[PDB]
Amino acid sequence: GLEVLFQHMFELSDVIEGKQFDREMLSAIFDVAREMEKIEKSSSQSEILKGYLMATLFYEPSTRTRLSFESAMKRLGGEVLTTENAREKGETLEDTIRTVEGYSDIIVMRHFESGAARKAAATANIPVINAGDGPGEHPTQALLDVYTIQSEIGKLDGISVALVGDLANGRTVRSLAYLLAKFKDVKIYFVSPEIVKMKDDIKDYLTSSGVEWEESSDLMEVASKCDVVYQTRIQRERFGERLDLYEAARGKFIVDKDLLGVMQKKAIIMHPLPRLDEITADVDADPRAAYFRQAKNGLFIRMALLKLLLVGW
Amino acid sequence: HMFELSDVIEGKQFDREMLSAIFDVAREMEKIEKSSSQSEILKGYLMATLFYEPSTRTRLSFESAMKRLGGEVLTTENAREGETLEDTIRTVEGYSDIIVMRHFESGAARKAAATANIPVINAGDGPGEHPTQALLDVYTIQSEIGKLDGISVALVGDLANGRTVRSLAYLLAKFKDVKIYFVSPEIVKMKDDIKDYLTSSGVEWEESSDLMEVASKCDVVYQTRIQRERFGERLDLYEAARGKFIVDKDLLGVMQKKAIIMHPLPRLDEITADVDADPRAAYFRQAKNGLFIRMALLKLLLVGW
Amino acid sequence: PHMFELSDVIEGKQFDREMLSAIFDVAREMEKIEKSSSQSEILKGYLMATLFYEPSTRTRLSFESAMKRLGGEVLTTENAREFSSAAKGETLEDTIRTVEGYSDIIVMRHFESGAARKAAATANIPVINAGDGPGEHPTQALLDVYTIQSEIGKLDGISVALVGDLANGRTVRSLAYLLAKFKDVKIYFVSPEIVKMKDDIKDYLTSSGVEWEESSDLMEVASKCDVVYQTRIQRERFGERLDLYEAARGKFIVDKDLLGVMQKKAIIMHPLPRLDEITADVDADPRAAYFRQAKNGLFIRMALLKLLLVGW
Ligand SMILES: O=C(O)C[C@H](NC(=O)CP(=O)(O)O)C(=O)O
Repeated sequence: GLEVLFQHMFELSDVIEGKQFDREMLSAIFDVAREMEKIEKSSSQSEILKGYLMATLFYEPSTRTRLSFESAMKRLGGEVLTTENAREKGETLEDTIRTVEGYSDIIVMRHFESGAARKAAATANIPVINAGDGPGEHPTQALLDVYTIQSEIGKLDGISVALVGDLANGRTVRSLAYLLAKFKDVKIYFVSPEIVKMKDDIKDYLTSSGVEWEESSDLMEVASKCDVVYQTRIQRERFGERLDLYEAARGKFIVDKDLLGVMQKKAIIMHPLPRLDEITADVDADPRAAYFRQAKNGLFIRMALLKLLLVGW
Repeated sequence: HMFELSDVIEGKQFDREMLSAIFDVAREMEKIEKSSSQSEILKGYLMATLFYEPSTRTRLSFESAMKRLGGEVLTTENAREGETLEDTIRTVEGYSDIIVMRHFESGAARKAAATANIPVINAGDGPGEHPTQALLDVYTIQSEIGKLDGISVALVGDLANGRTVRSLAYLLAKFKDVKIYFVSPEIVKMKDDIKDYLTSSGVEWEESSDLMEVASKCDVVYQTRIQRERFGERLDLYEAARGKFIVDKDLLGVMQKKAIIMHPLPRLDEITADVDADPRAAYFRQAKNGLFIRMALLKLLLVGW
Repeated sequence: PHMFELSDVIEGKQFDREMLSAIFDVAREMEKIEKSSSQSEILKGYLMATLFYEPSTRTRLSFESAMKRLGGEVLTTENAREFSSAAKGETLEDTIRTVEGYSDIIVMRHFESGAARKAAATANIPVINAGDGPGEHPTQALLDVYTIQSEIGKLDGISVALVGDLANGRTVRSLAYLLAKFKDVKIYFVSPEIVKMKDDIKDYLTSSGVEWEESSDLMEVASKCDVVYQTRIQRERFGERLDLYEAARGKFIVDKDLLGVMQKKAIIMHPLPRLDEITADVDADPRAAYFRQAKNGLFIRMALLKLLLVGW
């Protein structure tokens, strides 16, 4: 047990939550994801994960998320046991995990209830990847978001990112803010109506981490100063019975051609998806519309994590 | 050289010479499928199946075809699970090399092809078209009757909503001296867009309500299911359209010895079970042929001629 | 090398003692394959179609994993009732006849008993019954017997308690049926009175050389058995009498106190899923064998796929 360094397993046994990652780990995972890009663009079929089986358990169905993981597995030469609709007499999640783990080498689970992923990881003796834990953690979304910024902008230190939309309740913007705080000289703009502003826990965490942040309800002003505009929807229900606030916000938190008109030439638009009319279809025609390149980057990040969890470094 | 089509969406995309060449490739794919050795033609390629409506033959034949050629498959049997179709397609194309989609809306497959930079195959777009059914149907006719020029074909059943017979009519129009009979309840007669296309193409067609007479004169009797899911809330019209045109032993008794019965499947009551024993009952051979035709299309779209 | 004597795996009565023992030996070979670092290619080139008219993630994945661990491939239908063309009204026979055009073996779980026999008669390729509504589930019975052999070390001379709804339980009836092919077996029947084991099984056991005993005292029985085989009380079997379901439900529980009276090397089995009839505490005991049991289903199902497609 004395062998060290080159004389190796991934330090994570499961991928469950953002707080598992530090800056050095992110940088190394992103290095692996760049290698996975090279593999996926090659004409030659990879055999890195030949002989390994992934079981997907989508209790909350997600065609996009599931296919990204299943594609990642097959692009590496692994195979897949698919369950696109795992929601179905007496079965705890723990009993399903303890059965399915006998049939597979890795489990990818998306659930509709927060807390499921931690329970599955604690139960399983094979690696678990959380593919979305109800409205809670979605760690590979956060990883692919940061990777996309690094790819598109060329750096993570010193950038300005606008987080737009349902900041109070949105796991994607909260988790992205959490990981960005691991880099240096980051400035975050929180753009939203007051009723869905970012909660104090993330604000206090950013301040404690030395991250500059600013709240604004003026998307046109913020977007002109940012490298990244990261958009999410504010659903009508989040205004509750306050129709006056819904009407005051109408048309004010949309990414449209006019917004792109004030943005820098090398800035980007991101969106974790699914996207509705909070990004207009016209925006898609702009090279700065990065949300489908972002989704593609999920393939490379998920390839990297499957490789690391199954065969290590 | 590369395949002249970038997508397989509409029956009108195919010309006569292309059809004959595809049929040759299908016969080569039958040799692969019967062989003991595992093909690697499509090694490294991934197909995404996106099925928004139920399917047995179309989805499984495409998936089997891909695997028999050495490619692999990402399956979605329940894609209705919202975002636009264009968002779904631009996402899924990042994960795959070809998309096979059955959608519930007519026109969806052409929208998908216009958005995607990888080949799209229309596995059925609402009551619109079903081009690979039409391809395997014409391949089956050629295989069973030995000719396409000069044949007489009866299209029977729910023609209005039948994406199968709509695409098949487009392909039959590429051959010479074809006669098509339309036999249906009035409720579900063939739509005017198909009628107008055949008339403009110079294809002789005739509506009749006398299936015994029509069947006695045809090389092919192509029966269809009354398309319940397309009737919406008009379940009155659905039940009224059923039971009027049945392929049974008495109908086979007036048909020529060299004629065939086809059906894209599934059938409910409209072909009786005792027809299956007749050598002219071709609908299970027809379904098997879809494997070879879909192998041919995957090969052509991904690696060319 | 020779052909497997079965063309399909449909029902327990297809199996005799010699066949069971031979399949269990193959299953041990499959365990060695599954533990190996090398991908098997025994079933390279073969295709399985799964047709789960009654969705069952655990059962379906066990079969699909078995196929892929042997190097074969799979055409999946997770919910054939809703997403195959059965949803358009297609008969089972037409579905099976069609699907064999794309595949080499069909694994089907249906909601209606009699479906598996119909599929086998229609198909000219092997069919495996993965659960025939309330009827036969033959690979569950096979993996159950295999698990006993593996955990206890023998099948001759064992004592097994079958606990739960014995009257209608396909798993306990089918397990009793196969255990009777071995020698000097004793079976204890523990159940609420309303769902006692029916006379057809009792008479078969008596005439097959199996001693059996009814008891309502699980604590007494469990101290004398190699195997306590627990099942879930199912609401549907009580019709329009929820009150009778609730009365039956909590009467026979495998809990820490029951484990405390069991023998040192006895085991607890359960076909799954379970509700509360095995308490969570029990999972911590090495004698809790129901997850090893589920894993053994992989090896048994690998063995059957191999035998049906490439023989002995
Ligand atoms: O459904 C029909 O009746 C005809 C046609 N049938 C098929 O394509 C066969 P399947 O639905 O099994 O793929 C269709 O339009 O979907």
